[PDB]
Amino acid sequence: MLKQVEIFTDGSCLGNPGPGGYGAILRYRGREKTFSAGYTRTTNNRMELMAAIVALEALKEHCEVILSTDSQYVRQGITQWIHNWKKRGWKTADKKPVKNVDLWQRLDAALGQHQIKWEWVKGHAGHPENERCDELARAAAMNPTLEDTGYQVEV
Amino acid sequence: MLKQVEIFTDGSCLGNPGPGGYGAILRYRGREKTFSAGYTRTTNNRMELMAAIVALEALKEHCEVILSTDSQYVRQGITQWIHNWKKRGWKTADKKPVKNVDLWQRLDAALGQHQIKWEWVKGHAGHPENERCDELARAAAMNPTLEDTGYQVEV
Ligand SMILES: [Zn+2]
Ligand SMILES: [Zn+2]
Repeated sequence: MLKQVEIFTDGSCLGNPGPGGYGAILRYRGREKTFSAGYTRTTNNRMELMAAIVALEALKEHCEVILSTDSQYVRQGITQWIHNWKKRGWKTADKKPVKNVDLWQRLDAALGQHQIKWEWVKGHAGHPENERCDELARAAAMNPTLEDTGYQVEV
Repeated sequence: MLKQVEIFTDGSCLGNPGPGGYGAILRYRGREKTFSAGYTRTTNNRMELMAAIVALEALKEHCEVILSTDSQYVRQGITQWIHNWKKRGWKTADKKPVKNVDLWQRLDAALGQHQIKWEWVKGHAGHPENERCDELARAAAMNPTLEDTGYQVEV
């Protein structure tokens, strides 16, 4: 069996678009690693993707990963959109580029390395690791230091 | 003096995108009138715009409108970007069409018809008519009968 790892992710955004941040925890046999960063103009959806991206990309070997997130956007993409995107050349049915394609592909690239068990939590209440990642994400959205270069401004 | 009228608006969407509806209430000196409709695949933000559009377009003369909504998206658009969009011709700084431009332009056309005084409510508790609009909108989302022809599918 592969090294099993727990990943917790969340994102936060003050607007749409607006200052935003992501939070992520990577735990292996008790030891924890935290990821967070804040951006001056982004979306909640993109922060939810970045949190999963940066945690998965930290993995230095093939792993069995339990990925816990309350993002409805990540759930709807993984369970409902990604298959059609793969067989469509990463375009919509109308043959147009998909939104946040830069991050969906980067996330899909990290997914191929590992065996992923997604656990879709209801909210962040109750689970301490999921509350800790919203704290990092919300704190980062309140203190942004970077530019989301991949966000194509729609307003 | 202008006829004063109260208008309450809300939207609901079961996905992003997914089935959705809008709910609006028009009130003229105690008397009350409702508007609502459900769409098969739309977004919550587009339903928030539709709610104010349908209620404002129902007025038959110049009015004083107390327009109450809890929509962050509508509030962001009005209080931040509505002036820049007109000055730029409904384009972004990058010379690209703004998101949901079809509904923002239609709302701007209706808003220019009356003297609008917005009341940004913060929640559903303690706001009966706003709560009704959420109920009207959710009922419509549960019984979609129309297609959001202006929604450009992003997935
Ligand atoms: Zn959360
Ligand atoms: Zn509401």
